[PDB]
This record gives sequence, structure tokens and C-alpha cells, in this order.
Amino acid sequence: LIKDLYVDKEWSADYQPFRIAGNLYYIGTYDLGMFLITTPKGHILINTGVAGSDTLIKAHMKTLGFKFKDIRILLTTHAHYDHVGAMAAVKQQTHAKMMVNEKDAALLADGGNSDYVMGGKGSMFLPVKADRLLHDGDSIQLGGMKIVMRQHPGHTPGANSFLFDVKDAVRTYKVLIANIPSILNDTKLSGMPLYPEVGKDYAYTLKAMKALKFDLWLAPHAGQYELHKKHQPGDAYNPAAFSDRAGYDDVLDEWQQIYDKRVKE
Ligand SMILES: [Zn+2]
Ligand SMILES: [Zn+2]
Repeated sequence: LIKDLYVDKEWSADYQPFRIAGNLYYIGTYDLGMFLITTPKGHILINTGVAGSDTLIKAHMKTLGFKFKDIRILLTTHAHYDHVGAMAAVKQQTHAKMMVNEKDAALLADGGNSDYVMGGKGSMFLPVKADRLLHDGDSIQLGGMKIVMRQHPGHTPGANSFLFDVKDAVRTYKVLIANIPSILNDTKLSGMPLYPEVGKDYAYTLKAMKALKFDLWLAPHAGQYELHKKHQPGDAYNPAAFSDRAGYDDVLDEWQQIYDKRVKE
């Protein structure tokens, strides 16, 4: 692996895990979103953090009263090292099935060495082989849960969001775990040498994500959905803290204006 990878202090900073809505729990760090969906047949994990975050995931699950080794399915929003850095460790420890967007499978399996921005300098994370390759609209089912993957390419070719219903004592909530279409500085939207369709994909994703319908949303980075303005440690259960259509439209509109200006460079 590449030595001396950048880690933001907020990526590794501990955060009190909590129940978001129903059987969906937050088990991530101050900045990095890691989501646990619990079922009678085992659990789904969406994302790790950086390498070493398997320890925090195991500890957070214990705090909530769940066993790490009951994770049966592994998912990611996109195959960058801040979201899959501990994915190989988690798969080795749990024997969970890795299910990945077909468009990110090669990137996940080569540890990021093919990354269209950060590649060619060796592995940024331990590689993971896919147990199931996912396509736009594919469903992931376990213990009564149905998760739909939507392809939201650009940030990586295989970047994707997940939509699913959770039930509590009161009502059903449709949750979106949204991969926000952020554009890195080094990206040329007319086409990148290892990703010629990058700008066409980002354009597609900005329109596609605006069209989604849901009750609650979260994202892989706290700042993208203002986690720490919506939630403080010890807050009473309150799913409505994550009802925020205005903030979702505002983040997508900001990225659409960046896209529009960067195309004109
Ligand atoms: Zn990323
Ligand atoms: Zn990230």
C-alpha cells in the first residue's frame, strides 16, 4: 500500500453510534458515514472508513448490542480509500459477501491503482473481490429488507446511492444514502484519460439524483448533509432530524453550478 496516505483528523475521530430510523444505525466516525441495517438474518454494512476503522465498527456495534460477525452483506457508496479502506479487513473477519457496482468492481479489486485521478502509484487500500456485481436498480434482500442500488457515476465510475424502507413503532421511512456528486480539482469534465465518460456521467447523475423521492437522507461525509447541525450525541430518537429536502436540493444545485462552470473551463 502507498505509505503516508492523507487522513483528515475528522475521518478517524470517534463518534457515539446511534439509531437513525427503525433498524438503520449510524456507526461511523465524526466525518465518515458508515451505516448498519440490522435484520433477523444478519446485517448489511454500507461503507468502512480508512484502514483501521474495522476496530471502530466492531466497538460501535458492541455499544449498540450487535455482533460484528453477524454482518452478512458489505456495500459501498464508492471505492475510494476513505469508504473502503477497512473493507478487506471486515470481509476477512466476518466472511460477509461483498456486493459492488459492476462499474467499480475492477477498482475495488485492484486497491485503487486504476483510480482515474489518484491511480498509477499503487494501492491506496487492500483489494476486495466481488461476490455479486450490481447494476442500476438491482435489489439487495436480507431478512425482510429490500435495498435498491442506483448508479450515480462520476465521483467514481461505480459511485452509487442506496434507497430502502425502514419501519419503526410509528411509521415507514424511505431512506436515501446518497453519494453526492462532488468533483475533484484534477477532474477534466470534457474527459479524463482513464475515464472518458466522466462529464457525461456527472451530468446524468446530477439530473438522476434530483429526480429521487425519499423521506430521509444521509451521505458518506457529515458536511455533505450537515450531520452535526441535525444531530448531537444523546439526542432522543427522532428520524425527522434527517428530513431535509431543501438541503438535498441545495447541495445538488451547488454541484450543478460547479459542473456548469467547470465545463466552461
Ligand atoms: Zn471520494
Ligand atoms: Zn469520501
